[PDB]
Amino acid sequence: NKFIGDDMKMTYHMDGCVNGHYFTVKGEGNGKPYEGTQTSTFKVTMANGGPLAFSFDILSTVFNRCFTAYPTSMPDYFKQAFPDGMSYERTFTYEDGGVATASWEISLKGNCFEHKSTFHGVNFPADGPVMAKKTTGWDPSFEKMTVCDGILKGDVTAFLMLQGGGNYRCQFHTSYKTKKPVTMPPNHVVETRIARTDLDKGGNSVQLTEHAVAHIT
Amino acid sequence: NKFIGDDMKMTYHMDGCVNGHYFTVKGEGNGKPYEGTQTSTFKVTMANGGPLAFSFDILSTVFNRCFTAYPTSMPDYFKQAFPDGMSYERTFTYEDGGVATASWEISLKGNCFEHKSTFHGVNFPADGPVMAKKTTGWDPSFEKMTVCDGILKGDVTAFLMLQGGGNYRCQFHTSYKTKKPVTMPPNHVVETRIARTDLDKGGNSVQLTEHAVAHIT
Amino acid sequence: NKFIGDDMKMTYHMDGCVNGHYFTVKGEGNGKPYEGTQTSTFKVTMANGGPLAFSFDILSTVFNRCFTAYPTSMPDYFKQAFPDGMSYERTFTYEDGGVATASWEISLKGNCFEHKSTFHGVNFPADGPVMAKKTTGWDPSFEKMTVCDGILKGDVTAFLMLQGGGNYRCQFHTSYKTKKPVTMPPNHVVETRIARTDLDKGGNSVQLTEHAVAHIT
Amino acid sequence: NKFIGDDMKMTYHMDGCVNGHYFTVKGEGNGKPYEGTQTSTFKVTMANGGPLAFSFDILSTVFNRCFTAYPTSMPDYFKQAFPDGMSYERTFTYEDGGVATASWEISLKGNCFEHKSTFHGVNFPADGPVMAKKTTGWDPSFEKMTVCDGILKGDVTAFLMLQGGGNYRCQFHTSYKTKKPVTMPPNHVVETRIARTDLDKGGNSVQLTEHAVAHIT
Repeated sequence: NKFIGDDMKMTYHMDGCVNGHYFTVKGEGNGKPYEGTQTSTFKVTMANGGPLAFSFDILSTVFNRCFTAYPTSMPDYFKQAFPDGMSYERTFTYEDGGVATASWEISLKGNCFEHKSTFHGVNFPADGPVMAKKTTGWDPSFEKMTVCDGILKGDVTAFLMLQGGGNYRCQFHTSYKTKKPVTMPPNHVVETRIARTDLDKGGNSVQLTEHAVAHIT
Repeated sequence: NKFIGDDMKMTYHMDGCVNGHYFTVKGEGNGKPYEGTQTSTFKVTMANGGPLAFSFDILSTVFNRCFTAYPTSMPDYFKQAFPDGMSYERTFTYEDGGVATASWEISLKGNCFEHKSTFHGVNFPADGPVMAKKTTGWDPSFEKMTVCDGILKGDVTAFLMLQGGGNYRCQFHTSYKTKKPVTMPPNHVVETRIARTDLDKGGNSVQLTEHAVAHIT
Repeated sequence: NKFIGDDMKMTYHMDGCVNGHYFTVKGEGNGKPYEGTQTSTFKVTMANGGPLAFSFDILSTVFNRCFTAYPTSMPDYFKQAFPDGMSYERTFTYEDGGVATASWEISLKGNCFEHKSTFHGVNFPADGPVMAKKTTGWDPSFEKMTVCDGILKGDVTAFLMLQGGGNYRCQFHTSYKTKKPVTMPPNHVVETRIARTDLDKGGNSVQLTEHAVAHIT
Repeated sequence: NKFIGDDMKMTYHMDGCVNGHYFTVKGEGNGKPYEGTQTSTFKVTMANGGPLAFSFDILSTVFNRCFTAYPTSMPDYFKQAFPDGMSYERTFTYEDGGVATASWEISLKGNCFEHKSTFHGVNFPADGPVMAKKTTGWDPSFEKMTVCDGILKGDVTAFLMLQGGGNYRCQFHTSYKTKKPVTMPPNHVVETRIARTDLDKGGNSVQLTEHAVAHIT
């Protein structure tokens, strides 16, 4: 794909609502698609000003499978989708009743990926790890990719690590849709490592770094 | 509650997204809070114009427990919440993988209830009853109300009736929050009947009528 | 149904396993099918002797919809099933990860119903309400009955009440199968009240009383 | 662990019930614990004689993490558990409503592992892949192992491959308990490949081969 180069730029815009708290997020990043790495800086603006009202980790994974190292042989569903574009839909089912739904569109112009998302979370316990910001980040995960009904699906039981050392379970279910038909890959897995680094006390300013590599199973 | 009268008016505004389709909804209605009845007319405007892209039944229940006939003895959690106001958070877990999250705020001025909501649905099968608009409406349901952690929770396994006669299961989980502390009711059930009537072919123009009555259990 | 009389007797046998603890249960009861009431006494024998290792409430609902007051007009799926017999399959999905599956067969000879069941529970938290026997009984519930694929299904979000006053959620999903085809009823609800009374300290000896009435919806 | 040798033998006994169909299973196998491999032959005897009434794949994973290649550095929760023994509890939540619960105990005498299990499945659609025996086997999976409340938990979204090429989703949740306290490992993943080979037309006679390797994450 002559459209996806070795070095890419990214820009993000998110409109969201968690437990009634409205917010918007802006971000900018840089990435190496073939190497499976990317880093970005985000700014969360709560509708009512003030610090981030919940754990940024519920948003991190929403902020691009094109940033995955795929073996040169295997069909790269994500890379093939450009320049037409892709849409993503993800369900997050947390173990304590909290549920978040997120949907986003990724477009590309030149070396720049524009990511526009909508995020909505409800029913998180007022004192749980999400609302109390007790999480540290996602443990490495192996997302199972399967082809289902012409599109690629991703399923994985992920874990958000907690301050004291515990873990908080989240089931992820995602639909990866392409604007145009692409050559489908075989069922596989994507190993991902995502690290979050708060830049300010409130957590409104934050950095994310991710490394992802696909494995033939 | 001298604040809630025998005849009330309602106005609605919804911002939503289902399977990537953005839309907004406006509505107006009239209701009898003590009698447990209400009727309203809505107008859906898809971001990209055109007919309603999915079943309006996924939105109907989002569009006010104040419209419930409660025995005069029993604490009315909803009526007591005004004029301060209330917030609602509902998770809809559909049997075929579709998930919708919705959150809304209800305020009151004089005899008018203003309802502002956000709705987000993802992962609905492209050919399921929701996206193909194959539903007719919700069967009558008995929502179980329980008090949990200072707020009222609602849980119920509901069924969306289908054109050919079948049914499509949906698990509802809702948090009913009041702006100010109110006298809590005992665990109870709310029997509800909601009827949808399309006013136009596309379904963008639609009427809803609902009857709800609380029962001591 | 000349086969189901006004006064019936019941006998029960259950083989079960909960969290690795094997046990058997024997019971005997009396009931009034048309009145929707029944009472029975059970004896639990843990494989390793000793007191009941978990809350009997997880078993109570396993121990006969024939004991439901149905309007004379409405098809009685359960009563019509005899004398041929019926089989039941129920999934119990508890809110804290515990899951129980149960299957049973009911046969009839004269005025006596023989109930043979198998119960299996796993993953209950070692310190949860089930293993610590912190429950008091089920709150009244409204089981939604729907016809699906030639058989009757029952769905309901039930609540087990806890000693201190709290509640523990359980989603029930049941398949009610008849040995022979019967006239199907319309979707309806069954209101049930079940009361448990421990006869001994260990809870191995226990009494159950239930009242159920069907309602056209 | 001088107790677990390079070559081990295995014997199995299972008592089960799926959709009302009672059965028992006997088996014998050989394995290489340090190499992470094992092979066994099983014989299913349906209570009512006749061919296997459902897909053997729902049972395969029930039939020993000791057969996993663990890096010599990392604590091997399973190997350390012997000779005292271990107990397992697994919940299988299938995508089409079928649910199976299974619990088993593994003991060791000399070079022989004795595996005694109980399996119970209910609510599988009469025409689904399980009851119609339309599955071919499990796709390779990465089970996430986490330490929770003194015991090891396993969570994974697995997929049963279907005859025509499709896949059928199953969420697995397992508790791995040891008779005696052992040194806990860090959160990790176990990559497993299990292959089923029917030895007879009915599928009552079947062979299983599995390869598992643990990975530090």
